[PDB]
Amino acid sequence: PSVFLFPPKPKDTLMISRTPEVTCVVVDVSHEDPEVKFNWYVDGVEVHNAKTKPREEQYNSTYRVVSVLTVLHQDWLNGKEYKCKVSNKALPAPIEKTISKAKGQPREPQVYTLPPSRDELTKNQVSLTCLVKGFYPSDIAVEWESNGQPENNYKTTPPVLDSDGSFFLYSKLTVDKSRWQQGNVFSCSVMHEALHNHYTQKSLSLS
Amino acid sequence: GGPSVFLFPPKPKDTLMISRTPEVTCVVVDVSHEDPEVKFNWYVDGVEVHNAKTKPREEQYNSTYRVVSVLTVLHQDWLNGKEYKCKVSNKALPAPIEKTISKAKGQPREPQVYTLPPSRDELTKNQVSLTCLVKGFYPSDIAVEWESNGQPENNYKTTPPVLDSDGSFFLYSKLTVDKSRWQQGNVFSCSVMHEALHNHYTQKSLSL
Ligand SMILES: *[C@@H]1O[C@H](CO[C@@H]2O[C@@H](C)[C@@H](O)[C@@H](O)[C@@H]2O)[C@@H](O[C@@H]2O[C@H](CO)[C@@H](O[C@@H]3O[C@H](CO[C@H]4O[C@H](CO)[C@@H](O)[C@H](O)[C@@H]4O[C@@H]4O[C@H](CO)[C@@H](O)[C@H](O)[C@H]4NC(C)=O)[C@@H](O)[C@H](O[C@H]4O[C@H](CO)[C@@H](O)[C@H](O)[C@@H]4O[C@@H]4O[C@H](CO)[C@@H](O)[C@H](O)[C@H]4NC(C)=O)[C@@H]3O)[C@H](O)[C@H]2NC(C)=O)[C@H](O)[C@H]1NC(C)=O
Ligand SMILES: *[C@H]1O[C@H](CO[C@@H]2O[C@@H](C)[C@@H](O)[C@@H](O)[C@@H]2O)[C@@H](O[C@@H]2O[C@H](CO)[C@@H](O[C@@H]3O[C@H](CO[C@H]4O[C@H](CO)[C@@H](O)[C@H](O)[C@@H]4O[C@@H]4O[C@H](CO)[C@@H](O)[C@H](O)[C@H]4NC(C)=O)[C@@H](O)[C@H](O[C@H]4O[C@H](CO)[C@@H](O)[C@H](O)[C@@H]4O[C@@H]4O[C@H](CO)[C@@H](O)[C@H](O)[C@H]4NC(C)=O)[C@@H]3O)[C@H](O)[C@H]2NC(C)=O)[C@H](O)[C@H]1NC(C)=O
Repeated sequence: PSVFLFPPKPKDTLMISRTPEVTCVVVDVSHEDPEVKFNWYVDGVEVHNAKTKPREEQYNSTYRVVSVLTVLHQDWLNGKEYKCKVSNKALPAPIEKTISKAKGQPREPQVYTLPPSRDELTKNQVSLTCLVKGFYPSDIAVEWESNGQPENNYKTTPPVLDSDGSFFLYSKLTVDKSRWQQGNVFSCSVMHEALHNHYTQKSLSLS
Repeated sequence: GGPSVFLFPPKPKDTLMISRTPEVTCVVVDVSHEDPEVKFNWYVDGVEVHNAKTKPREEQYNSTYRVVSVLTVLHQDWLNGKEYKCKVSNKALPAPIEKTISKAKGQPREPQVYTLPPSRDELTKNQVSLTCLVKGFYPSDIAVEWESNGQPENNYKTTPPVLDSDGSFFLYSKLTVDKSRWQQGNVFSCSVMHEALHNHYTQKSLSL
């Protein structure tokens, strides 16, 4: 069997109303010796407020078991390490893995929206672009909207490391050209720790 | 935990330009001293082939052997979706390991290439962002380069291909230039290479 430790989702750590969670995911657990334990430490100290989830069988004979610790927003955002221990009869010894947020001074994203290229405007569907650059660390969340209604048809590139050590990404929202034509306003929402109130938005309209 | 095998495909650019030499590479690692002998077999669509070039093994600093075999592939063969199988045998193995690689299956689709000038809010800053949007391509193997006046740029970074809901791929490439150049009115050029482009090339320019 193996181990894989994972961080909160960015959106989760940035809005106080949401519940950010770290999660140990153990793979290639077998029927024989099926009992898997966990233990959790935050900055090494044992913490007890965690919750192992009930298990699941995989096709390939082997299980996929998963524990979950809830986390404080400021704790994660201040670099505390989240260590997860895992035990099992088919071990050499107790596995262990660790995670924490990237080190470094947070850097604020600059957010630009770009209209469709002339060349694409004539087509049935046009592409609205949102360029987010200069941000550190790479934990970020992007969303689109019009009229305070969530647009659903957009995709966002992963963050890419730029030449100066910050990250950028693009988000592409595709809309039927008419909406673009009618003059509707579209907005790109960006969530990031270095932003005032973890959040900014930029609008895109036909001029 | 015996030998492990990794099979790497050609670089996209190499399969698209007849001048270059696309290769598939079968890398074996963690080969022991106990059994250091390694045998490669190569198959192109199930049919065994014999022109592969296998380098002599190399001890790594962790006292395991690394062995590499290189199969030169024909461009039209890779682009016609032939499958390349590497087969690795070692006396430490319960059975031989086999890995297979090919161009991703599906129908190719031509990229649409679009260049976007700097946002107004950014035309101010000392340095400015030229964007090349490449959309609607399949499969995701692609190459993007920026040029001005025949010379390559360098200050550019490109996203990985992203899956776009209609099944095709898109990506953005970002060229960064000093504000002066952009206002001085130099044409900057975004080259794309892809199997589904005529001549496997297109190029769009960007200026003020
Ligand atoms: C003893 O030492 C050797 C040598 O190691 C080297 O030196 C030591 C001292 C250390 O410093 C090492 O860090 C250093 O690498 C060890 O050999 C290594 O063995 C590991 C596995 O244990 C290999 O990992 C794999 O790497 C490939 C990527 O490999 C390219 O990139 C590396 C740099 O990032 C580079 O070093 C490699 O040489 C290689 O470079 C490429 O070479 C080709 C051929 O020449 C060339 O054309 C390319 O241009 C070039 N690319 C460059 C420069 O970037 C990685 O892809 C593998 O990931 C797959 O498999 C994993 C399983 O191990 C899995 O977790 C991953 O998710 C991934 O899974 C696969 O993913 C594909 C698609 O993503 C998917 O289709 C499959 O489903 C899936 N396959 C599965 C599940 O198997 C993997 O991480 C190292 O490459 C290798 N190093 C070298 C130089 O060969 C050895 O392990 C040591 N042993 C010990 C500790 O005892
Ligand atoms: C039999 O099947 C099982 C189950 O597989 C599944 O079912 C079968 C039947 C098939 O259909 C499969 O295709 C199918 O997926 C296999 O179990 C898989 O086992 C592998 C290990 O062999 C595990 O590998 C790893 O995956 C993680 C990422 O997994 C997160 O992302 C996955 C997609 O990428 C996703 O599937 C997971 O669910 C999980 O996702 C997330 O879930 C969390 C928690 O719920 C959630 O909060 C997240 O939001 C969500 N994320 C997303 C995107 O949805 C990957 O991280 C592991 O990677 C590293 O490890 C490699 C070595 O294992 C190494 O080569 C890589 O380079 C990389 O190494 C790390 O690199 C970083 C940076 O460079 C470095 O900092 C780290 O130190 C380094 N790590 C270290 C220390 O090694 C790894 O690839 C799969 O998770 C697991 N799949 C599932 C679904 O459980 C099993 O292997 C099969 N068995 C056999 C014999 O074949």
